[PDB]
Amino acid sequence: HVQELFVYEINERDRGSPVFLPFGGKKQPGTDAHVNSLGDLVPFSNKIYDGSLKTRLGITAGLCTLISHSDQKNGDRYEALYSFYFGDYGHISVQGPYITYEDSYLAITGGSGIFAGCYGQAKLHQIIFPFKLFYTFYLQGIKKLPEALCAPCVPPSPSVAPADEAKQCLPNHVAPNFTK
Amino acid sequence: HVQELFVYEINERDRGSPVFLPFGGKKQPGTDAHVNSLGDLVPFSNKIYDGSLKTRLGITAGLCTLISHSDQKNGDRYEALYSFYFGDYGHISVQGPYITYEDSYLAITGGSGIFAGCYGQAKLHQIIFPFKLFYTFYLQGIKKLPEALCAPCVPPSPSVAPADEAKQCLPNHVAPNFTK
Amino acid sequence: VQELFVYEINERDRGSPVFLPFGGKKQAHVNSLGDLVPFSNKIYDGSLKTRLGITAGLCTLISHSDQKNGDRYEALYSFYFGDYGHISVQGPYITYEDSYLAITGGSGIFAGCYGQAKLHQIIFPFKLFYTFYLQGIKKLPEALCAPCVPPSPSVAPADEAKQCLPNHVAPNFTK
Repeated sequence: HVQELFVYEINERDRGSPVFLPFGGKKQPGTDAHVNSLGDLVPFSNKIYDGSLKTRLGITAGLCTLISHSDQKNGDRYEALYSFYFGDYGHISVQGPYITYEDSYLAITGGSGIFAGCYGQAKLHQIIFPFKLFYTFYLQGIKKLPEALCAPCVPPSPSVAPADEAKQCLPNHVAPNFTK
Repeated sequence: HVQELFVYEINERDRGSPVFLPFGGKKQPGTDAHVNSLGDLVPFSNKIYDGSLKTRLGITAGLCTLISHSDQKNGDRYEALYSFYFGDYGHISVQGPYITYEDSYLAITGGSGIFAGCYGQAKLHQIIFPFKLFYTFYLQGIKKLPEALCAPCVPPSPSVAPADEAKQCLPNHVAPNFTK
Repeated sequence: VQELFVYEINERDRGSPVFLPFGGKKQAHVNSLGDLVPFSNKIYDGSLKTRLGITAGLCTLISHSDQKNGDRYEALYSFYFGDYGHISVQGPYITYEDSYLAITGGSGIFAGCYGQAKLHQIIFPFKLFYTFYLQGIKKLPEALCAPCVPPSPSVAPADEAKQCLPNHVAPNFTK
């Protein structure tokens, strides 16, 4: 069956991320300003927390390929490949659409550890692009998730933040060997 | 068990695709023309149509990494990561080889929507290098495909083309909220 | 689960890796988020008697550790086994320690595969050893399941495998 796993992803401005590479080369008439376009590439890596926001789990890491810019929607479509690292729990890998202005569903391409053999889809919700994102992994194919990953979930909103003890990576507020 | 899904991918020359990034840095001794080589990168996005060429479904989007060029075979091996978007039906993601001079089989790494939990392999058949391709997805793990995606298939040949009404994206010739 | 052992060797003859210093950091280059590394190496079976094919893909550098003297990458690549098919993987490559990659699928005899693969560094940066814990596929051919050479720094392909001679190559091994 499906097990839902909720994850908060936060850019805390402390990992030199993201790196925007303007390889699409598109320029705005009259100003010659860069215009986001197919081919711009964006390596990134943020921090992740559990749904209760009380536990630092690890990081995301991967690469987004910019596909198109929408002036009307004021944002961009990307094609993304990245992983979520949960310390000793293992990792989940995803592939698919990352849209700056709306929610999307990514493929869960697999994982390791407690996630070995996982499959299904994951909902990406932009809370406040690009600093705060919320995921619902609809995980299939694995054993029952540990209770630590299934605490009551904080409902997402732009003001949400990790607990101080999770931001500080203190005991009781980190995944085992959480990914740094 | 296995359901076959046929898809036509066409570069209609209207999306600024592909973007060839010559990062392998190689040139032809004695002419200085670019020589395709490991590390050239190619972001891309084309249109996709159903097997009957009567319906615009959405787009492909992703990134190819050039691996090697063969003078003998007159072509290149790429390692490809991309997705197929079918509007409200969802998406399929793939990973694996794109060889410019012969058919190959990609891994189906998963999907969303009606394709959530899918797996298997997809045959890539080049019809006309580089602008027309035909895929056979050998899909496992999902519900019976909607008959709209299973219309009788137009046989692949160099001259095939989307129906005018599909090319023009008229209502009745597009997937539900087809991906633009 | 079916175990499949694979040796990956950079024999320095494929112009690989190609290091693209797009992270932009300097000390002299400093490895940093956003450096990109296209690569392709040769692969051999666990017995080191057979050339199977190649790996091919792209790594994104995520972070450099001064303390551990190494880097974390996020990797996307495939393993090509000639006519047997391919396996695709996604996940971490850490230059200074073992990791587990997702097996994202495959083709041929590996069509529909899933599970995880352990990446073990033999000697940095030229030799790696993989254990694929393959699920979802039929019994692997005996040729891919020969007694494995235990990993150690001094291992290397049989000379006849390095030379791609008859009896030491996969069917239409990937070049």
